[PDB]
Amino acid sequence: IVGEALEYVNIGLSHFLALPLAQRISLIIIIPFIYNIVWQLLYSLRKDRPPLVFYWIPWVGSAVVYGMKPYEFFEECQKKYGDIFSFVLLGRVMTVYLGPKGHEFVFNAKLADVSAEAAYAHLTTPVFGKGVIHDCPNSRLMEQKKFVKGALTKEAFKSYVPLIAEEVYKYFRDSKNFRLNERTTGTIDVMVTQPEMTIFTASRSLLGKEMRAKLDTDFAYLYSDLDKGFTPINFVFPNLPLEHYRKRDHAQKAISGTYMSLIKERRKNNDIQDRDLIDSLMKNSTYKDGVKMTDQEIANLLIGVLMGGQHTSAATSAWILLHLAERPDVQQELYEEQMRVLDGGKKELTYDLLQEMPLLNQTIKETLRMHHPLHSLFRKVMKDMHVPNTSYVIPAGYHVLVSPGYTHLRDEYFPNAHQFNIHRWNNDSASSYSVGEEVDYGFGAISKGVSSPYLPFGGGRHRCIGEHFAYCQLGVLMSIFIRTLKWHYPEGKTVPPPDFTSMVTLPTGPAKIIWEKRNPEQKIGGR
Ligand code: HEM
Ligand SMILES: C[C@@H](c1ncncc1F)[C@](O)(Cn1cncn1)c1ccc(F)cc1F
Ligand SMILES: OC[C@H]1O[C@@H](O)[C@H](O)[C@@H](O)[C@@H]1O
Repeated sequence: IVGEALEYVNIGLSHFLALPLAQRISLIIIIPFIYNIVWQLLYSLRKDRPPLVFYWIPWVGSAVVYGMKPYEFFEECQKKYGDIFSFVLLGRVMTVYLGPKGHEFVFNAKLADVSAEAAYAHLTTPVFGKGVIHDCPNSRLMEQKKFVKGALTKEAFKSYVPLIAEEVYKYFRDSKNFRLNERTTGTIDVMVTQPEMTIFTASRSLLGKEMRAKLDTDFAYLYSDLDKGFTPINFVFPNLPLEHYRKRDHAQKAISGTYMSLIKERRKNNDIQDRDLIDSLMKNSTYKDGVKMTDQEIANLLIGVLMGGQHTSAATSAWILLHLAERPDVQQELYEEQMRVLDGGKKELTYDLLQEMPLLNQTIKETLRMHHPLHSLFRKVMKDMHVPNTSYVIPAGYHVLVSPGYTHLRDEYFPNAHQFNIHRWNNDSASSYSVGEEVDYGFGAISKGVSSPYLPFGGGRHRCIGEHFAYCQLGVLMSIFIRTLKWHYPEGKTVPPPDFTSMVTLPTGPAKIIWEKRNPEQKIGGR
Protein backbone atom coordinates (compact mmCIF):
# COMPACT_ATOMS: atom_id res chain seq x y z
CA ILE A 1 0.00 0.00 0.00
CA VAL A 2 1.21 3.47 -1.01
CA GLY A 3 -2.07 5.28 -0.36
CA GLU A 4 -0.34 6.01 2.94
CA ALA A 5 2.00 8.26 0.93
CA LEU A 6 -1.00 10.23 -0.34
CA GLU A 7 -2.09 10.68 3.28
CA TYR A 8 1.30 12.15 4.15
CA VAL A 9 1.10 14.48 1.15
CA ASN A 10 -2.09 15.92 2.63
CA ILE A 11 -0.47 16.00 6.08
CA GLY A 12 2.56 17.79 4.64
CA LEU A 13 0.41 20.34 2.83
CA SER A 14 -1.30 21.02 6.17
CA HIS A 15 2.06 21.49 7.91
CA PHE A 16 3.25 23.72 5.07
CA LEU A 17 0.31 26.05 5.70
CA ALA A 18 1.20 26.13 9.44
CA LEU A 19 4.74 27.44 8.85
CA PRO A 20 5.48 30.71 10.68
CA LEU A 21 5.26 33.83 8.52
CA ALA A 22 9.04 34.25 8.36
CA GLN A 23 9.39 30.84 6.70
CA ARG A 24 6.34 31.12 4.44
CA ILE A 25 7.78 34.40 3.13
CA SER A 26 11.24 32.82 3.01
CA LEU A 27 9.79 29.97 0.94
CA ILE A 28 7.88 32.51 -1.16
CA ILE A 29 11.23 33.64 -2.63
CA ILE A 30 13.16 30.39 -2.25
CA ILE A 31 10.65 28.28 -4.21
CA PRO A 32 10.45 30.42 -7.41
CA PHE A 33 14.20 31.10 -7.39
CA ILE A 34 14.90 27.35 -7.17
CA TYR A 35 12.29 26.35 -9.74
CA ASN A 36 13.51 29.06 -12.13
CA ILE A 37 17.03 27.59 -12.12
CA VAL A 38 15.62 24.06 -12.43
CA TRP A 39 13.57 25.14 -15.45
CA GLN A 40 16.55 26.72 -17.24
CA LEU A 41 18.58 23.51 -16.86
CA LEU A 42 15.78 21.44 -18.39
CA TYR A 43 15.33 24.06 -21.13
CA SER A 44 19.02 23.78 -22.08
CA LEU A 45 18.40 20.18 -23.18
CA ARG A 46 15.88 21.15 -25.88
CA LYS A 47 17.48 20.79 -29.30
CA ASP A 48 14.70 22.80 -31.02
CA ARG A 49 15.30 26.02 -29.04
CA PRO A 50 18.17 28.52 -29.31
CA PRO A 51 20.48 28.73 -26.30
CA LEU A 52 19.02 30.79 -23.45
CA VAL A 53 21.28 33.18 -21.55
CA PHE A 54 21.43 32.10 -17.92
CA TYR A 55 19.99 34.46 -15.30
CA TRP A 56 19.49 34.50 -11.52
CA ILE A 57 16.51 36.77 -10.79
CA PRO A 58 13.18 35.38 -12.10
CA TRP A 59 11.06 37.63 -14.34
CA VAL A 60 13.78 40.30 -14.49
CA GLY A 61 16.19 38.18 -16.55
CA SER A 62 19.09 39.92 -18.27
CA ALA A 63 17.22 43.24 -18.11
CA VAL A 64 20.01 45.10 -16.32
CA VAL A 65 22.96 44.23 -18.54
CA TYR A 66 20.83 44.48 -21.68
CA GLY A 67 19.36 47.81 -20.59
CA MET A 68 22.72 49.43 -19.87
CA LYS A 69 25.19 47.89 -22.36
CA PRO A 70 23.24 46.01 -25.04
CA TYR A 71 26.02 45.74 -27.65
CA GLU A 72 28.47 44.45 -25.05
CA PHE A 73 25.76 41.98 -24.01
CA PHE A 74 25.31 40.82 -27.61
CA GLU A 75 29.05 40.49 -28.24
CA GLU A 76 29.53 38.24 -25.23
CA CYS A 77 26.48 36.12 -26.01
CA GLN A 78 27.62 35.87 -29.63
CA LYS A 79 30.98 34.42 -28.53
CA LYS A 80 29.41 31.81 -26.23
CA TYR A 81 26.38 30.76 -28.29
CA GLY A 82 26.84 32.11 -31.82
CA ASP A 83 24.46 34.39 -33.69
CA ILE A 84 21.11 33.10 -32.30
CA PHE A 85 20.26 33.09 -28.61
CA SER A 86 17.37 33.93 -26.32
CA PHE A 87 17.30 35.93 -23.12
CA VAL A 88 14.63 36.82 -20.60
CA LEU A 89 13.65 40.48 -20.32
CA LEU A 90 11.14 41.70 -17.70
CA GLY A 91 8.77 38.77 -18.23
CA ARG A 92 9.42 38.32 -21.97
CA VAL A 93 11.65 35.87 -23.83
CA MET A 94 13.64 37.70 -26.52
CA THR A 95 15.28 35.70 -29.32
CA VAL A 96 18.18 37.59 -30.92
CA TYR A 97 19.46 36.87 -34.44
CA LEU A 98 22.65 38.88 -35.03
CA GLY A 99 24.13 39.73 -38.42
CA PRO A 100 22.71 40.04 -41.94
CA LYS A 101 20.92 36.67 -41.69
CA GLY A 102 19.10 38.07 -38.67
CA HIS A 103 18.16 41.17 -40.63
CA GLU A 104 16.66 38.85 -43.22
CA PHE A 105 14.91 36.67 -40.62
CA VAL A 106 13.23 39.53 -38.72
CA PHE A 107 12.84 42.39 -41.20
CA ASN A 108 11.53 40.10 -43.98
CA ALA A 109 9.47 37.88 -41.67
CA LYS A 110 6.00 37.12 -42.97
CA LEU A 111 3.13 39.30 -41.77
CA ALA A 112 1.38 36.30 -40.19
CA ASP A 113 4.57 35.25 -38.38
CA VAL A 114 5.41 38.44 -36.41
CA SER A 115 3.82 41.68 -35.25
CA ALA A 116 5.54 44.98 -34.56
CA GLU A 117 2.32 46.54 -33.26
CA ALA A 118 1.91 43.89 -30.54
CA ALA A 119 5.49 44.67 -29.43
CA TYR A 120 5.23 48.47 -29.46
CA ALA A 121 1.57 49.43 -28.88
CA HIS A 122 2.13 49.97 -25.15
CA LEU A 123 5.17 52.15 -25.86
CA THR A 124 3.61 54.56 -28.36
CA THR A 125 -0.19 54.57 -28.04
CA PRO A 126 -0.09 56.31 -24.59
CA VAL A 127 2.09 59.02 -26.14
CA PHE A 128 0.65 59.41 -29.63
CA GLY A 129 -3.03 58.67 -29.09
CA LYS A 130 -5.38 56.02 -30.35
CA GLY A 131 -6.07 54.84 -33.88
CA VAL A 132 -2.62 55.30 -35.49
CA ILE A 133 0.78 53.55 -35.87
CA HIS A 134 0.72 50.61 -33.46
CA ASP A 135 -2.90 51.12 -32.39
CA CYS A 136 -4.27 49.78 -35.69
CA PRO A 137 -3.96 46.79 -38.05
CA ASN A 138 -0.84 46.54 -40.21
CA SER A 139 -2.77 47.41 -43.38
CA ARG A 140 -3.82 50.72 -41.79
CA LEU A 141 -0.20 51.49 -40.79
CA MET A 142 0.95 50.67 -44.34
CA GLU A 143 -1.46 53.30 -45.68
CA GLN A 144 -0.59 55.89 -43.02
CA LYS A 145 3.01 55.50 -44.20
CA LYS A 146 1.79 56.08 -47.77
CA PHE A 147 -0.09 59.23 -46.68
CA VAL A 148 2.91 60.68 -44.86
CA LYS A 149 5.28 59.69 -47.68
CA GLY A 150 3.14 61.89 -49.95
CA ALA A 151 4.31 65.08 -48.30
CA LEU A 152 7.93 63.85 -48.54
CA THR A 153 8.55 64.34 -52.26
CA LYS A 154 11.54 65.88 -54.02
CA GLU A 155 9.54 69.05 -54.67
CA ALA A 156 8.56 69.24 -51.01
CA PHE A 157 12.25 69.06 -50.06
CA LYS A 158 12.91 71.86 -52.54
CA SER A 159 10.66 74.15 -50.52
CA TYR A 160 11.66 72.81 -47.08
CA VAL A 161 15.36 73.64 -47.55
CA PRO A 162 15.10 77.46 -47.43
CA LEU A 163 12.62 77.19 -44.51
CA ILE A 164 14.99 74.95 -42.54
CA ALA A 165 17.85 77.31 -43.34
CA GLU A 166 15.82 80.28 -42.06
CA GLU A 167 15.11 78.41 -38.81
CA VAL A 168 18.78 77.56 -38.26
CA TYR A 169 19.86 81.16 -38.86
CA LYS A 170 17.09 82.40 -36.56
CA TYR A 171 18.31 79.99 -33.88
CA PHE A 172 21.91 81.26 -34.28
CA ARG A 173 20.67 84.85 -33.95
CA ASP A 174 18.15 84.45 -31.13
CA SER A 175 19.04 81.47 -28.89
CA LYS A 176 20.86 82.16 -25.63
CA ASN A 177 23.14 79.30 -26.67
CA PHE A 178 24.56 81.33 -29.57
CA ARG A 179 23.56 85.01 -30.13
CA LEU A 180 26.00 85.31 -33.03
CA ASN A 181 25.38 89.05 -33.50
CA GLU A 182 26.72 89.77 -30.01
CA ARG A 183 29.02 86.81 -29.26
CA THR A 184 31.87 85.37 -31.32
CA THR A 185 32.61 82.31 -29.17
CA GLY A 186 30.70 80.27 -26.62
CA THR A 187 30.05 76.89 -25.05
CA ILE A 188 26.96 74.74 -25.69
CA ASP A 189 25.55 71.46 -24.48
CA VAL A 190 24.61 69.69 -27.71
CA MET A 191 21.83 67.80 -25.97
CA VAL A 192 20.27 71.18 -25.25
CA THR A 193 20.75 72.82 -28.64
CA GLN A 194 20.07 69.89 -30.99
CA PRO A 195 16.59 68.94 -29.66
CA GLU A 196 15.63 72.63 -29.88
CA MET A 197 16.99 73.14 -33.40
CA THR A 198 15.39 69.88 -34.46
CA ILE A 199 11.89 70.76 -33.23
CA PHE A 200 12.06 74.28 -34.72
CA THR A 201 13.17 73.02 -38.17
CA ALA A 202 10.82 70.03 -38.21
CA SER A 203 7.84 72.17 -37.08
CA ARG A 204 8.30 74.94 -39.64
CA SER A 205 8.63 72.56 -42.58
CA LEU A 206 6.34 69.63 -41.75
CA LEU A 207 3.75 71.39 -39.57
CA GLY A 208 3.85 74.90 -41.05
CA LYS A 209 4.24 78.44 -39.87
CA GLU A 210 1.30 78.43 -37.43
CA MET A 211 2.58 75.47 -35.41
CA ARG A 212 6.10 76.89 -35.57
CA ALA A 213 4.71 80.16 -34.20
CA LYS A 214 3.21 78.26 -31.25
CA LEU A 215 6.68 77.17 -30.23
CA ASP A 216 7.46 80.78 -29.25
CA THR A 217 4.80 80.55 -26.48
CA ASP A 218 4.16 78.62 -23.27
CA PHE A 219 2.68 75.98 -25.57
CA ALA A 220 6.27 74.75 -26.00
CA TYR A 221 6.04 73.40 -22.45
CA LEU A 222 3.43 70.90 -23.64
CA TYR A 223 5.93 69.45 -26.13
CA SER A 224 8.43 68.99 -23.29
CA ASP A 225 5.79 67.17 -21.20
CA LEU A 226 4.72 64.93 -24.08
CA ASP A 227 8.39 64.27 -24.87
CA LYS A 228 8.95 63.03 -21.32
CA GLY A 229 6.22 60.42 -21.76
CA PHE A 230 8.21 58.79 -24.59
CA THR A 231 10.28 56.51 -22.37
CA PRO A 232 11.03 52.76 -22.04
CA ILE A 233 9.16 52.73 -18.70
CA ASN A 234 5.95 52.47 -20.75
CA PHE A 235 6.95 48.86 -21.47
CA VAL A 236 6.37 48.18 -17.74
CA PHE A 237 4.30 51.09 -16.34
CA PRO A 238 2.31 52.60 -19.23
CA ASN A 239 -0.20 54.16 -16.81
CA LEU A 240 0.47 55.13 -13.20
CA PRO A 241 -1.43 57.69 -11.09
CA LEU A 242 1.48 60.16 -11.02
CA GLU A 243 2.13 63.68 -12.29
CA HIS A 244 4.44 62.37 -15.02
CA TYR A 245 1.61 60.37 -16.58
CA ARG A 246 -0.96 63.15 -16.19
CA LYS A 247 1.22 65.88 -17.70
CA ARG A 248 1.81 63.51 -20.63
CA ASP A 249 -1.89 62.77 -21.16
CA HIS A 250 -2.74 66.46 -20.81
CA ALA A 251 -0.07 67.33 -23.39
CA GLN A 252 -1.33 64.73 -25.87
CA LYS A 253 -4.84 66.18 -25.66
CA ALA A 254 -3.69 69.81 -25.75
CA ILE A 255 -1.26 69.27 -28.63
CA SER A 256 -3.60 67.15 -30.74
CA GLY A 257 -6.39 69.62 -30.01
CA THR A 258 -4.19 72.38 -31.41
CA TYR A 259 -3.58 70.38 -34.61
CA MET A 260 -7.30 69.62 -34.93
CA SER A 261 -8.15 73.29 -34.44
CA LEU A 262 -5.84 74.23 -37.33
CA ILE A 263 -7.23 71.43 -39.49
CA LYS A 264 -10.89 72.30 -38.96
CA GLU A 265 -10.04 75.97 -39.48
CA ARG A 266 -8.31 75.29 -42.83
CA ARG A 267 -11.19 73.26 -44.25
CA LYS A 268 -13.74 75.75 -42.91
CA ASN A 269 -11.99 78.35 -45.11
CA ASN A 270 -11.02 75.97 -47.96
CA ASP A 271 -7.46 77.08 -47.15
CA ILE A 272 -5.99 73.70 -48.08
CA GLN A 273 -2.80 74.03 -50.14
CA ASP A 274 0.48 72.13 -50.65
CA ARG A 275 2.55 73.75 -47.89
CA ASP A 276 3.14 71.18 -45.16
CA LEU A 277 2.21 67.71 -43.96
CA ILE A 278 -1.09 68.97 -42.53
CA ASP A 279 -2.37 70.05 -45.96
CA SER A 280 -1.18 66.75 -47.44
CA LEU A 281 -2.96 64.62 -44.84
CA MET A 282 -6.12 66.71 -45.25
CA LYS A 283 -6.24 65.87 -48.97
CA ASN A 284 -4.82 62.34 -48.89
CA SER A 285 -5.94 60.31 -45.88
CA THR A 286 -8.66 57.98 -47.21
CA TYR A 287 -7.96 54.28 -46.69
CA LYS A 288 -8.43 51.77 -49.50
CA ASP A 289 -11.72 50.47 -48.01
CA GLY A 290 -13.13 54.00 -48.23
CA VAL A 291 -12.75 54.88 -44.54
CA LYS A 292 -11.32 58.33 -43.90
CA MET A 293 -8.96 59.10 -41.03
CA THR A 294 -10.62 61.32 -38.47
CA ASP A 295 -9.19 64.69 -37.48
CA GLN A 296 -8.15 63.12 -34.18
CA GLU A 297 -6.27 60.32 -35.99
CA ILE A 298 -4.61 62.82 -38.33
CA ALA A 299 -3.47 64.82 -35.29
CA ASN A 300 -2.25 61.67 -33.51
CA LEU A 301 -0.33 60.64 -36.64
CA LEU A 302 1.36 64.06 -36.84
CA ILE A 303 2.39 63.68 -33.19
CA GLY A 304 3.86 60.23 -33.78
CA VAL A 305 5.78 61.19 -36.92
CA LEU A 306 7.14 64.40 -35.38
CA MET A 307 8.07 62.64 -32.13
CA GLY A 308 9.96 59.79 -33.80
CA GLY A 309 11.71 62.07 -36.27
CA GLN A 310 12.49 64.42 -33.37
CA HIS A 311 14.37 61.81 -31.35
CA THR A 312 16.32 60.09 -34.15
CA SER A 313 17.31 63.31 -35.89
CA ALA A 314 18.30 65.29 -32.81
CA ALA A 315 20.39 62.41 -31.51
CA THR A 316 22.09 62.14 -34.89
CA SER A 317 23.00 65.81 -35.24
CA ALA A 318 24.30 65.72 -31.66
CA TRP A 319 26.64 62.86 -32.64
CA ILE A 320 27.76 64.61 -35.81
CA LEU A 321 28.79 67.74 -33.86
CA LEU A 322 30.48 65.56 -31.24
CA HIS A 323 32.51 63.55 -33.77
CA LEU A 324 33.54 66.64 -35.70
CA ALA A 325 34.55 68.53 -32.51
CA GLU A 326 37.65 66.32 -32.33
CA ARG A 327 38.17 66.29 -36.13
CA PRO A 328 39.14 69.73 -37.42
CA ASP A 329 40.45 67.96 -40.54
CA VAL A 330 36.92 66.79 -41.38
CA GLN A 331 35.52 70.26 -40.62
CA GLN A 332 38.14 71.67 -42.99
CA GLU A 333 37.31 69.11 -45.71
CA LEU A 334 33.60 69.83 -45.35
CA TYR A 335 34.24 73.57 -45.41
CA GLU A 336 36.16 73.29 -48.71
CA GLU A 337 33.30 71.30 -50.24
CA GLN A 338 30.85 74.03 -49.18
CA MET A 339 33.03 76.72 -50.78
CA ARG A 340 33.26 74.77 -54.02
CA VAL A 341 29.63 73.72 -54.32
CA LEU A 342 28.21 77.10 -53.23
CA ASP A 343 30.76 79.25 -55.16
CA GLY A 344 32.34 80.74 -52.05
CA GLY A 345 28.95 81.27 -50.40
CA LYS A 346 27.49 83.37 -53.22
CA LYS A 347 25.07 80.53 -54.05
CA GLU A 348 22.00 79.95 -51.92
CA LEU A 349 21.71 76.44 -50.54
CA THR A 350 19.09 74.46 -52.46
CA TYR A 351 17.91 70.88 -52.27
CA ASP A 352 19.71 70.18 -55.56
CA LEU A 353 23.02 71.64 -54.35
CA LEU A 354 22.68 69.44 -51.23
CA GLN A 355 22.88 66.42 -53.53
CA GLU A 356 26.21 67.72 -54.88
CA MET A 357 27.79 67.64 -51.39
CA PRO A 358 28.96 64.02 -51.11
CA LEU A 359 31.32 64.51 -48.14
CA LEU A 360 28.58 66.18 -46.10
CA ASN A 361 26.24 63.26 -46.85
CA GLN A 362 28.96 60.68 -46.09
CA THR A 363 29.39 62.34 -42.68
CA ILE A 364 25.68 61.72 -41.92
CA LYS A 365 26.03 58.18 -43.29
CA GLU A 366 29.07 57.47 -41.11
CA THR A 367 27.42 58.94 -38.04
CA LEU A 368 24.41 56.71 -38.60
CA ARG A 369 26.78 53.75 -38.92
CA MET A 370 28.51 54.41 -35.61
CA HIS A 371 25.37 55.63 -33.81
CA HIS A 372 22.24 53.84 -34.98
CA PRO A 373 19.57 55.64 -32.91
CA LEU A 374 17.53 52.48 -32.29
CA HIS A 375 19.77 49.79 -30.90
CA SER A 376 17.11 47.04 -30.98
CA LEU A 377 13.98 46.48 -33.04
CA PHE A 378 11.37 44.03 -31.73
CA ARG A 379 8.59 41.85 -33.08
CA LYS A 380 6.22 39.61 -31.15
CA VAL A 381 6.11 36.11 -32.62
CA MET A 382 2.53 35.17 -33.52
CA LYS A 383 3.12 31.75 -35.16
CA ASP A 384 5.88 29.23 -34.53
CA MET A 385 8.80 30.03 -36.83
CA HIS A 386 11.50 27.68 -38.05
CA VAL A 387 14.98 29.22 -38.18
CA PRO A 388 16.36 28.12 -41.58
CA ASN A 389 19.37 25.78 -41.73
CA THR A 390 18.88 24.99 -38.04
CA SER A 391 16.67 22.82 -35.85
CA TYR A 392 15.45 25.89 -33.93
CA VAL A 393 11.77 26.73 -33.56
CA ILE A 394 10.82 30.12 -32.12
CA PRO A 395 7.38 29.49 -30.55
CA ALA A 396 4.52 31.95 -30.59
CA GLY A 397 4.65 34.32 -27.62
CA TYR A 398 8.37 34.86 -27.89
CA HIS A 399 9.76 38.11 -29.25
CA VAL A 400 12.42 38.41 -31.93
CA LEU A 401 15.03 41.14 -31.74
CA VAL A 402 17.13 42.47 -34.63
CA SER A 403 20.03 44.92 -34.17
CA PRO A 404 21.46 46.34 -37.40
CA GLY A 405 23.33 48.89 -35.27
CA TYR A 406 25.26 46.02 -33.73
CA THR A 407 26.39 44.84 -37.17
CA HIS A 408 27.39 48.42 -38.04
CA LEU A 409 30.08 48.12 -35.35
CA ARG A 410 31.57 44.78 -36.53
CA ASP A 411 35.05 44.89 -38.11
CA GLU A 412 34.00 41.95 -40.33
CA TYR A 413 31.63 44.25 -42.21
CA PHE A 414 33.23 47.68 -41.65
CA PRO A 415 37.02 47.59 -41.30
CA ASN A 416 38.14 49.41 -38.17
CA ALA A 417 34.50 49.78 -37.22
CA HIS A 418 35.12 51.90 -34.10
CA GLN A 419 36.93 54.62 -36.08
CA PHE A 420 34.89 57.47 -37.54
CA ASN A 421 35.88 57.78 -41.19
CA ILE A 422 33.61 59.47 -43.72
CA HIS A 423 35.84 58.32 -46.56
CA ARG A 424 34.84 54.72 -46.08
CA TRP A 425 31.80 55.89 -48.14
CA ASN A 426 33.77 57.44 -51.03
CA ASN A 427 31.82 56.93 -54.29
CA ASP A 428 28.81 55.82 -52.19
CA SER A 429 27.22 58.82 -50.49
CA ALA A 430 23.61 57.70 -50.98
CA SER A 431 21.64 57.48 -47.73
CA SER A 432 20.76 53.89 -48.80
CA TYR A 433 19.86 52.14 -52.04
CA SER A 434 18.29 48.84 -53.08
CA VAL A 435 20.97 46.54 -54.49
CA GLY A 436 18.43 44.65 -56.64
CA GLU A 437 14.79 43.59 -56.81
CA GLU A 438 12.04 45.66 -55.18
CA VAL A 439 8.68 45.12 -53.49
CA ASP A 440 5.74 47.30 -52.43
CA TYR A 441 3.99 46.76 -49.10
CA GLY A 442 1.67 49.74 -49.47
CA PHE A 443 3.91 52.82 -49.34
CA GLY A 444 6.24 52.53 -52.34
CA ALA A 445 8.73 50.11 -53.86
CA ILE A 446 11.61 49.35 -51.48
CA SER A 447 14.46 46.86 -51.56
CA LYS A 448 13.30 43.25 -51.45
CA GLY A 449 16.45 41.92 -49.80
CA VAL A 450 17.34 43.17 -46.34
CA SER A 451 20.69 41.47 -45.87
CA SER A 452 22.84 44.58 -46.29
CA PRO A 453 25.09 44.91 -43.21
CA TYR A 454 24.28 48.65 -43.21
CA LEU A 455 20.59 49.20 -42.38
CA PRO A 456 20.17 52.52 -40.60
CA PHE A 457 16.53 52.71 -41.75
CA GLY A 458 15.51 49.07 -41.27
CA GLY A 459 13.80 47.23 -44.10
CA GLY A 460 10.76 45.25 -45.07
CA ARG A 461 7.24 46.40 -44.28
CA HIS A 462 8.30 48.50 -41.26
CA ARG A 463 11.11 50.36 -43.05
CA CYS A 464 11.58 54.05 -42.29
CA ILE A 465 9.91 56.58 -44.55
CA GLY A 466 11.74 59.53 -42.98
CA GLU A 467 15.17 58.87 -44.46
CA HIS A 468 15.09 61.56 -47.14
CA PHE A 469 13.54 64.12 -44.80
CA ALA A 470 16.21 63.33 -42.21
CA TYR A 471 19.07 63.78 -44.72
CA CYS A 472 17.57 67.03 -46.01
CA GLN A 473 17.14 68.40 -42.47
CA LEU A 474 20.54 67.18 -41.24
CA GLY A 475 22.21 68.34 -44.44
CA VAL A 476 20.88 71.90 -44.22
CA LEU A 477 21.73 72.12 -40.51
CA MET A 478 25.28 70.82 -40.97
CA SER A 479 25.90 72.87 -44.11
CA ILE A 480 25.10 76.01 -42.08
CA PHE A 481 27.02 74.97 -38.98
CA ILE A 482 30.09 74.27 -41.13
CA ARG A 483 29.98 77.54 -43.07
CA THR A 484 29.32 79.61 -39.91
CA LEU A 485 31.27 77.98 -37.08
CA LYS A 486 34.33 75.98 -36.13
CA TRP A 487 34.09 74.01 -32.89
CA HIS A 488 36.18 71.87 -30.57
CA TYR A 489 36.09 70.17 -27.21
CA PRO A 490 36.91 71.71 -23.83
CA GLU A 491 40.39 70.57 -22.89
CA GLY A 492 40.59 66.90 -21.96
CA LYS A 493 37.06 66.07 -23.18
CA THR A 494 36.25 63.64 -25.99
CA VAL A 495 33.29 61.89 -27.65
CA PRO A 496 31.00 60.68 -24.84
CA PRO A 497 29.70 57.11 -24.62
CA PRO A 498 26.10 56.44 -25.66
CA ASP A 499 23.21 56.30 -23.19
CA PHE A 500 21.38 53.10 -24.10
CA THR A 501 18.64 53.29 -21.45
CA SER A 502 16.68 56.00 -23.28
CA MET A 503 14.42 55.66 -26.31
CA VAL A 504 17.31 56.43 -28.68
CA THR A 505 21.07 55.96 -28.24
CA LEU A 506 21.78 59.59 -27.47
CA PRO A 507 25.08 60.83 -26.01
CA THR A 508 25.66 60.71 -22.28
CA GLY A 509 25.34 64.22 -20.86
CA PRO A 510 26.66 66.71 -20.42
CA ALA A 511 28.26 66.88 -23.90
CA LYS A 512 29.69 70.37 -24.30
CA ILE A 513 31.48 71.83 -27.30
CA ILE A 514 33.07 75.26 -27.70
CA TRP A 515 32.14 77.15 -30.85
CA GLU A 516 33.74 80.16 -32.53
CA LYS A 517 32.50 82.20 -35.48
CA ARG A 518 34.45 81.74 -38.69
CA ASN A 519 33.60 85.36 -39.61
CA PRO A 520 33.37 87.24 -36.29
CA GLU A 521 31.90 90.29 -38.06
CA GLN A 522 29.17 88.29 -39.82
CA LYS A 523 25.74 89.56 -38.77
CA ILE A 524 22.44 87.71 -39.14
CA GLY A 525 19.72 90.10 -40.24
CA GLY A 526 15.98 90.28 -39.71
CA ARG A 527 13.98 91.26 -36.67
C1 HEM B 1 18.31 59.59 -38.57
C2 HEM B 1 16.99 59.53 -38.66
C3 HEM B 1 16.17 58.22 -38.64
C4 HEM B 1 16.54 56.94 -38.47
C5 HEM B 1 17.97 56.36 -38.22
C6 HEM B 1 15.35 56.13 -38.58
C7 HEM B 1 15.28 54.77 -38.47
C8 HEM B 1 14.16 53.97 -38.58
C9 HEM B 1 14.14 52.53 -38.47
C10 HEM B 1 15.38 51.63 -38.19
C11 HEM B 1 12.87 52.11 -38.64
C12 HEM B 1 12.37 50.65 -38.62
C13 HEM B 1 11.63 50.36 -37.32
C14 HEM B 1 11.36 48.88 -37.15
O1 HEM B 1 11.68 48.07 -38.07
O2 HEM B 1 10.82 48.50 -36.07
C15 HEM B 1 12.05 53.28 -38.88
C16 HEM B 1 10.68 53.28 -39.10
C17 HEM B 1 9.92 54.41 -39.31
N1 HEM B 1 10.39 55.71 -39.24
FE1 HEM B 1 12.33 56.36 -39.02
N2 HEM B 1 14.27 56.95 -38.82
C18 HEM B 1 14.76 58.24 -38.89
C19 HEM B 1 14.02 59.37 -39.10
C20 HEM B 1 12.66 59.39 -39.30
C21 HEM B 1 11.87 60.56 -39.65
C22 HEM B 1 12.47 61.97 -39.82
C23 HEM B 1 10.59 60.16 -39.73
C24 HEM B 1 9.33 60.98 -40.12
C25 HEM B 1 9.42 62.05 -40.92
C26 HEM B 1 10.54 58.73 -39.49
C27 HEM B 1 9.41 57.95 -39.51
C28 HEM B 1 9.34 56.56 -39.50
C29 HEM B 1 8.17 55.75 -39.74
C30 HEM B 1 6.75 56.30 -40.06
C31 HEM B 1 8.52 54.45 -39.63
C32 HEM B 1 7.58 53.23 -39.84
C33 HEM B 1 7.38 52.38 -38.60
C34 HEM B 1 6.70 51.08 -38.96
O3 HEM B 1 6.31 50.89 -40.15
O4 HEM B 1 6.55 50.21 -38.06
N3 HEM B 1 11.84 58.29 -39.23
N4 HEM B 1 12.87 54.40 -38.83
C1 LIG C 1 8.35 52.78 -32.56
C2 LIG C 1 9.59 53.68 -32.45
C3 LIG C 1 10.76 52.92 -31.85
N1 LIG C 1 10.97 51.69 -32.36
C4 LIG C 1 11.97 50.99 -31.84
N2 LIG C 1 12.80 51.38 -30.89
C5 LIG C 1 12.59 52.60 -30.38
C6 LIG C 1 11.57 53.40 -30.85
F1 LIG C 1 11.38 54.63 -30.34
C7 LIG C 1 9.95 54.26 -33.83
O1 LIG C 1 10.33 53.23 -34.74
C8 LIG C 1 11.19 55.14 -33.64
N3 LIG C 1 11.45 55.90 -34.85
C9 LIG C 1 11.85 55.48 -36.07
N4 LIG C 1 11.96 56.52 -36.86
C10 LIG C 1 11.61 57.57 -36.08
N5 LIG C 1 11.27 57.25 -34.86
C11 LIG C 1 8.81 55.08 -34.45
C12 LIG C 1 8.33 54.75 -35.71
C13 LIG C 1 7.32 55.48 -36.32
C14 LIG C 1 6.80 56.55 -35.65
F2 LIG C 1 5.80 57.26 -36.23
C15 LIG C 1 7.25 56.95 -34.42
C16 LIG C 1 8.24 56.19 -33.86
F3 LIG C 1 8.68 56.58 -32.63
O1 LIG D 1 4.36 70.07 -54.13
C1 LIG D 1 4.07 68.79 -53.59
C2 LIG D 1 3.47 68.94 -52.22
O2 LIG D 1 2.60 67.82 -51.97
C3 LIG D 1 1.72 68.11 -50.87
O3 LIG D 1 0.82 67.07 -50.68
C4 LIG D 1 2.52 68.34 -49.58
O4 LIG D 1 1.67 68.96 -48.62
C5 LIG D 1 3.76 69.25 -49.76
O5 LIG D 1 4.65 69.07 -48.66
C6 LIG D 1 4.48 69.03 -51.09
O6 LIG D 1 5.35 70.13 -51.36
